[PDB]
Amino acid sequence: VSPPPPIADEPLTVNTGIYLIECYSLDDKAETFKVNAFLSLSWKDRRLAFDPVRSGVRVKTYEPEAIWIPEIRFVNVENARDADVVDISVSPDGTVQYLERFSARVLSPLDFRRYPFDSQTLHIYLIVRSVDTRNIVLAVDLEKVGKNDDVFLTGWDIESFTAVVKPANFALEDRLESKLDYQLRISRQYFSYIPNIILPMLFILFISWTAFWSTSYEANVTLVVSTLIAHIAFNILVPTNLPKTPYMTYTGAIIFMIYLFYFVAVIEVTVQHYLKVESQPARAASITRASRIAFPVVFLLANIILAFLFF
Amino acid sequence: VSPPPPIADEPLTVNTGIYLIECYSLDDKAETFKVNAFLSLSWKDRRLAFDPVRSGVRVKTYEPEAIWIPEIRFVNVENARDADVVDISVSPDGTVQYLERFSARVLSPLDFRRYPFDSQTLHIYLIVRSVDTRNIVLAVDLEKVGKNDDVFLTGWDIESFTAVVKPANFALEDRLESKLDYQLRISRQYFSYIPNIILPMLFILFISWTAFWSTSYEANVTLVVSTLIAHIAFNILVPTNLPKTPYMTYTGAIIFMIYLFYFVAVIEVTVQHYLKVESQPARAASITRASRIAFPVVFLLANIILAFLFF
Amino acid sequence: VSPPPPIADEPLTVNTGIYLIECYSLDDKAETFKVNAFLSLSWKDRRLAFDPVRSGVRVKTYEPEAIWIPEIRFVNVENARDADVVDISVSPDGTVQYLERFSARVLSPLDFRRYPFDSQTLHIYLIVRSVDTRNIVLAVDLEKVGKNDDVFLTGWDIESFTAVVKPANFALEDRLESKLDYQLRISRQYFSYIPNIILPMLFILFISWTAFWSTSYEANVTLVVSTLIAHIAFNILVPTNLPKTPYMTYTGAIIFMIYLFYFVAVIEVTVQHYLKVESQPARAASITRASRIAFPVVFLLANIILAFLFF
Amino acid sequence: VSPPPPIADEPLTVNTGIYLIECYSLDDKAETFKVNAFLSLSWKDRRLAFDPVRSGVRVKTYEPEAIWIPEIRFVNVENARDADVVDISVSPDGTVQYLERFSARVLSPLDFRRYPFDSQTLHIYLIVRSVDTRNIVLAVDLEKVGKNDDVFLTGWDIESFTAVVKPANFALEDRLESKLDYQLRISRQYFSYIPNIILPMLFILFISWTAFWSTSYEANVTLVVSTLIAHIAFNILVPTNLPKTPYMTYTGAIIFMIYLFYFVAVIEVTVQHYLKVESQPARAASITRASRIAFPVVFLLANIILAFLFF
Amino acid sequence: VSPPPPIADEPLTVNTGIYLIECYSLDDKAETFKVNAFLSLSWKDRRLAFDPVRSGVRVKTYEPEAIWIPEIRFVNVENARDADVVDISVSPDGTVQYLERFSARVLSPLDFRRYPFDSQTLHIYLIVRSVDTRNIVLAVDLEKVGKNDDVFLTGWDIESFTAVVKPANFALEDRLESKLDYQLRISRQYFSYIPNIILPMLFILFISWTAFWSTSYEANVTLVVSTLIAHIAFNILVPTNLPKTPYMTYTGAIIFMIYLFYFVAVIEVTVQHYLKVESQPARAASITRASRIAFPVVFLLANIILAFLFF
Ligand SMILES: [Cl-]
Ligand SMILES: [Cl-]
Ligand SMILES: [Cl-]
Ligand SMILES: [Cl-]
Ligand SMILES: [Cl-]
Repeated sequence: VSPPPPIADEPLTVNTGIYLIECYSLDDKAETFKVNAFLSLSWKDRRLAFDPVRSGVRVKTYEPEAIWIPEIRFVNVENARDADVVDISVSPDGTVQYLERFSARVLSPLDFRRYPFDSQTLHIYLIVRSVDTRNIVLAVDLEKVGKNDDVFLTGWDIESFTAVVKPANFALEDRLESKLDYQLRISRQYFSYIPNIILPMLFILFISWTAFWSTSYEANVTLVVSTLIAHIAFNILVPTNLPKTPYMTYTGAIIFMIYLFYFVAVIEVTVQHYLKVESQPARAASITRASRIAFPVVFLLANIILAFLFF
Repeated sequence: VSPPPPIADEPLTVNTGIYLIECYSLDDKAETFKVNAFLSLSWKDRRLAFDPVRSGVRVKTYEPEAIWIPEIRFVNVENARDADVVDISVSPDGTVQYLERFSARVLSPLDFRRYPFDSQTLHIYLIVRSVDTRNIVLAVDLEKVGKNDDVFLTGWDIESFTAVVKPANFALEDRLESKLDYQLRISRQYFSYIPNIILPMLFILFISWTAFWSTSYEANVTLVVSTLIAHIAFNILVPTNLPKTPYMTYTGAIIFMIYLFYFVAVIEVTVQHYLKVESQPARAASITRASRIAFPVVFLLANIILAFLFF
Repeated sequence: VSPPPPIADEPLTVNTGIYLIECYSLDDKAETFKVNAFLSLSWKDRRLAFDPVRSGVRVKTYEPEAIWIPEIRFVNVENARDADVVDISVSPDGTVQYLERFSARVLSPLDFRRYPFDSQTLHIYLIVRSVDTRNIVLAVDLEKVGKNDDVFLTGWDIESFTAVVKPANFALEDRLESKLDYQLRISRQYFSYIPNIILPMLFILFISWTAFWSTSYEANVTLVVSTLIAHIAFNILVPTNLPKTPYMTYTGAIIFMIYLFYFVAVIEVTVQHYLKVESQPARAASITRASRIAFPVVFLLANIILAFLFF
Repeated sequence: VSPPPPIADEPLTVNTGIYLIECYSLDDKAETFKVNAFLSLSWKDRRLAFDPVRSGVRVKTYEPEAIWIPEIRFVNVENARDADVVDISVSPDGTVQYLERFSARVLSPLDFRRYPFDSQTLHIYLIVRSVDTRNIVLAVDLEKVGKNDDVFLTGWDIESFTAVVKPANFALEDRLESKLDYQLRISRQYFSYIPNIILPMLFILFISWTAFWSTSYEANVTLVVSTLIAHIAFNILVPTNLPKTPYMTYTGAIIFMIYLFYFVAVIEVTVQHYLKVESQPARAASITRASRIAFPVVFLLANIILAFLFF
Repeated sequence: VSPPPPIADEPLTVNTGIYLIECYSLDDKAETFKVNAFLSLSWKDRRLAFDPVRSGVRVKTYEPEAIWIPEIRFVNVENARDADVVDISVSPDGTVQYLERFSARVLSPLDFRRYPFDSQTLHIYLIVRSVDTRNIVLAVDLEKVGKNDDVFLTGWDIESFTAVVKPANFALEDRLESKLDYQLRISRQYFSYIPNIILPMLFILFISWTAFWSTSYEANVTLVVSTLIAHIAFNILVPTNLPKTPYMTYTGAIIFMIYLFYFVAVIEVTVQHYLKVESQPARAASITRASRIAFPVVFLLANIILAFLFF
C-alpha cells in the first residue's frame, strides 16, 4: 500500500478530531496525564472509489491492513498510544472515515508559580510526516473535536477541549511535518487546601507567637522549637507532590517565609532572655511587647505583598 | 465479514452479561478497581442459521475470525481489556452465544463524604457503536449477570452485582451509541477503624485536656505541644489513602476540628498563665475550671452536629 | 481442531500436575503471590493413536497448533498466566503428555488473626470449562505434583505442596466446570520480630513506667508524652505491611492495649499531681506506689488473656 | 535476506542519526533516563539499485520485511527499544534511507560529587555486530543529529545533544563491533535548593547556637537535642533521591559536618554545665563566650575548605 | 523440525556462554537483580552439514524458524527472558553458532549476616529438558563467558563472572534435565555507611551518655528520651532496604543493642534520681560515676564480641 496519488501537485489533507472519553492520572511531579479518547481521521483515496449500484452498498468497510492509512503519531507521548480501530468507512468518492479508540500517557509541562490556585493548558500534539510521493497536511474537523460530559480529573475543573485549527507545518530531517495543537484547559480545585493544609499550618505558627506573652525562657524554647518540629512533621504529613521548579512558586515563597519566622521568633526569645539575664528588663519587655504586633503585622503585610506579586 | 442484515429496518440486539470471577485492587486515591470477569454476548445472524436434522449437529462452534462479532468496548477503562475468547456457539436459528474471559482496570468515581462509614456503587459501562448498514442496541440477559461467591475486595463487603436493564442510547460523532450500566454495590468494613484510628487519636487529644488540672506553664506547654506532635505523627502512621475531594468530608471535618482544639487549648494555656503572671489568679482559675467541662462538652456537641449533618 | 469424541457418553479426564519451580513476591497487603512452575496435562485422544509397529516410533511429538488441547485456566489469577509449551508427546494408544512452564500472580486471601505467628494455605485453582460435544473433568496425577527443593519465599517456611484430588464440579453460565484445589502450606518466620519489633516496643512502654518512681510532674509529663511519640515513631519505622482486616488481629489487640496504657499512665501522672497540689500527698503516694505493681501485672495478665484467646 | 556484498573487501558504512523528540524520567537513584527519538539509518545496497529511466519512479519505498536492514542495538538500555519504522527509501544507486521512532530507558552513570551544582553527560551507545560475509562500521550524519527545541527535563537545563564522530571499533564474542557515543549534556537547576533545602537547614543549626547565650542547662539540652530532631525531621521531609556512591559527595560532607556540629554543641553544653556545677564558673563562661565565635567561624571556614576541595 | 539424530545413543551437547552487557536493579528486599546479556548456544546438527567448495560459502546463515534450536530456559527468573536472536551461523560440519541478546529479572537469595560488609554470589541457572528422541546436555565454552568492562551495579564492586563447568544432570517429571550455574561475584561498597549511617547514629547514642555528668532529673529525662526519638527518627531517615531474615544479622544485633542501651540509660537515670530523692546521694553518685566508664566500655566490649562472632 502506497499513498493516494495527487490529481495535480496538491498535498493530502488529513482531517483530524479527538473526542475525550476518559481523562485521568494527572501527575504533578512527572508533568504527565493519561488519556482515553477517539481519534477520527478523514482523507480522500480515489483508488478506493466505487459505484454504489455495481457494489450494492452505499458505503464500503475495510480492515486497516487492506488500505493505506496515514501514519499519525503524537509528539508529546511517553510511548506510542494503545489504539484499537473502531471503524473504517469508504464512501463512493473514495472518502475514508477512520476511527480508533486510544489510550496514551501525555507529557505536558505545568506552571506551578500560582499553586494551589493554578490553571493549566494541557497539550496533545498530533503529527504527520510527509512522504516522497506527496505532502501530507493535517486539518481540524471541529464537529469531531469534543469531550464526554462525564470526563473528570480528580482535583481539577475541566474548562475546555479545543484545537488550534492552523497546523504548524515545518521541515524536519529533510521532510515536511504538519503538527496540530489540541488544548485541554483545566483549573485546580483549591477548596480542600484551606482546611487541610493552610489553616493547620497557620495554627502551628500562631502557637509559636504565644512566646511573646511569656518570660519563661524554658517555656519559650519549648514553644518555638517544638512548633518548628510540628511544622516539619505537618509538612511530611501533607502530600505537596510538586517537582523542583527552576523558578519561585507562590506556596514556595510562603513556606520559606514560615521557616524565616520560626528563626526570627528564636532570635527574639534568645534576645529577650539575654537582656533579662544581663539586668536590662526594660528593653527585654519593650522588644517582647512590640513582637506581639510586629510578628502578625509583618506576616500579614508580607503575605499581601506575595499574593500581589503572584496575582 | 459484514454485520447481519435487518429483516425490516430494526436494530440488532446484543444481549450482554458480565459474571465477576475476581475483584481486586480498589484504589481509593486513583478511584480505580481491577476486575477479572466473563463477558457473554448474544445476537442473531440468520446467515449462520442451519437445519439441525440435515447437519446432524444441534450446535456449530466457530473461531472469532470466521464470523462477524459486535465491537463491544468499556467506557470507563484505563486501556482496552485483556480478553480471551472462551467459546462461540451457534444454534439452528443463527443465534450466537459468545463468551470471553477478560481483565480490566476500571475508573469509577467514589463519594468520600461519609468515610469510613461509606458505601459505594462501582460502575462498569458497556458500549457499542452502530454501523452504516444497521443500528446496534445493547440488552441485559439477567440470568447471565452474576458474581463468584468467593469474590472478595479487601476492606469491603460485596453487597450486589446488577445491571440497569434500560440502555442509554445516544448519538456521538454522527452515529448511535448504546450504553449499559453494570453496578457493583460495596460497603466499607469500618470495624478496625475504631481501635486502630479513632480511639488512639482521641486518647492523644484527651491527654492535652489534662492541662486543665495544671498550673505549671512549662508542663502545660509540654502537654499541648507534645500531643500536637504526637497527633501529626499518629496521622503519618495511619494510611488515610484518600484523594483531594472538591467537597467537605465527615472525617475531614473532624480532623480539622481536632487541629482547632489543639489551637484553642494553647490559647487557654497561654491566657491562664498571663492572668496568673499579671496578678489575677481568680480569673485564671475560673477559665481553667470552665475549660475542664467546656472542652469535652463543645467537642461532644460539635461531633453530634457534624454526624447529624453527614448522616 | 474439535475435542476427542466419547466412546459412550463418558466425560474426558484431564490428568493435571503442578510442579513449583519458583515461588516469590508474597504481598501481605494485596494477598497475592507470584509463582513460576510446570503445568503437566494428560488426556486420551484416540484420533491420534497409532500402531508403533507400522510407524517404527514409540512416541510422536506435536506442535500446540497441530492438535486439540483442553483450555485449562486458573480461577484466582490477576491476568492469564504467561505460558511456554515445553513438550507435547503422543504414546501409541493416543495418550497425550503436555508440558508448559508458566508464571502467574495468584490472589489468595490470608488470615492475619495470629500474625506474626501465622501459618497460611495458599490456593491455586485449576479450571476447565466443558464443551458442547463432550464434558471435561480434571484429575490429579500425584506423581506429577511437587516442588523444587530450592523454592524459597522470603519470610516464610514452605511446609507442603499438595492437591485436593476430588475436583469441584459445578455449573457456570449454563455449562459444566471442573475445578482443582492445589494447596501451598507456609508458616511465617517470626524470629526477627522479637529483637526487631516486640522488644524495642516493650522497652519504650517500660520507660513510661518510670514515672511511678518520680514526683516531678514536668519530668513525668515528659516521660509519658515523649515515650508516646517514640512509640508512634517506632511504629512508623517498623514495616507492618498488613491490610485492613474486618476482624481483630492478635498484634492489633496488643497495639491497642499499648495505646490504652499510655493513656492510663497519663491519668495516673495527672491524678498524682492534682492530689499533691490539692494538699493530699498520702493518697498521691499510695496511687503511685500501687501503679508500680499494677501496671506490669495488669499488662502481663491481659497479654496472657489475649495470647490464650488467639492461641 | 543476506547483507549487501562488498565490491572489494571493504566494510559497510551505516550512517546514523538520533533526533531527540522527548526527554523525560531522569532517575538520580537508578541512574536511568527515558528518551523518545528518531533513529535514522543510511547504507548502500547495490542489489536494490535501479535504472531510474527503466523504472519510472525516483525513490522506491520498501517494507522492513522486504529488504535487508542492519541490526542496530543500544548498549546501555534496560530492554530493547520500542521502535516503529516511519519510512524506508531506496534511491536509484541503492542508497537506503531508514527512519524509525523509538522509546528507550537508558542506563547512564551519574557523578554526584558536586550535587546539587552538578552537570552531567548522558550517554546513548549505538552498536552494530559485524557478520561473516561483511564487516559493518557505524558513522555519524551530523545533519541528522539534533533535538526538538521543546525537549525539557524537569530540574535540568539541556545544554547540547552531540555525537563522537569516531566510532569505537573492538572485538566481542569472536566478531567485530562498531560503537557510537551520543552525548546529552545537562546541568542541574540548583535555584530552588537554596530557599527549599539549604536555608531552612542552616536556620535549624543556627537555633542550636543560641545555647551559647544561655546558662540554663535544661533550656540548652532542649535547644541542642530538639534542633537535632528538627534537622533529622527536615531531612526526612526533603527528597534527596541520591544513591549510595562509593565516593565522597559535597552535600554528603556538609551533611556529615552538620551532624558533627550537633555533637560538639552537646559537648560544649555538657562541659559548661559540669564546670558551673563543679564550682568553676569562670572557665564555663570563657568556653561559652568563645563558642559564640568559634562555632560560626569553624563552620564558615570548613565550608570554604569543602567548597574549594570540591570546585 | 525434530532434534538432530544420535549416531549411536549419545546425548547432544549444547555449548553455552553468557556475556554480561548490563547489570542493574539489585533489590536487597526482593533478592532480585536485572540483567541484559548475550546468550550464545552451540550444537552439531549433521543434517545441516555442507561442502564449502561446492557451496562457495564458508558459512550459511539461518532464520530461527528454518532450523531446530534447543529449548534453553533459566530456572531462577520471574518470567521468561525477553530475547532477540542476533545471529545463527552454520559451518560445513553442521555446527550451529546461535546468539541472542536477552533481558531478565533474576531471583537470587542473599546472605545479610555481614551487612553492610557483605559479599554475594549471584546465580543464573541455565537449564535444558531432554526430549524423547535424545538426551540434551549443557556445556560451557569459556571463551564465550564474560562481562562488559562498563558493567556497574550501584553500591557494589563487580568481582568476577564465571560458570561452574560441570553441569547438574538430574531427573525431573520422568525426563533428564541438565543445569548450569553461572556466578556473578559482587562485594558491597561499605564506605558511605560510616559517615552516612554509623557515625551519626553513634553520636546520638553518645549524647544520651552525657546524662552521667548531670544530676538534673528533668535534663536527664530529656537527654535520654529525646535521643531515643532522634535515634528512631534517624533510622526512619536511613534506607536500610533489608528484608526480614530468618537468621540474626550483624547490623541487626548492633541496632538491638543500641535499643537496650537507651533502656539501661533510662534505668540508671531513674535509679540515680530515686536514691537522691530517698536521701542516699552517696550511692546515686557512685552509680553515675561508674556508668561514665561502664557504658562506653560495655558498648566497646560487646561490639568486639559481635564483630568476632560475625567475622
Ligand atoms: Cl502515538
Ligand atoms: Cl474495552
Ligand atoms: Cl490463566
Ligand atoms: Cl536496542
Ligand atoms: Cl527463560
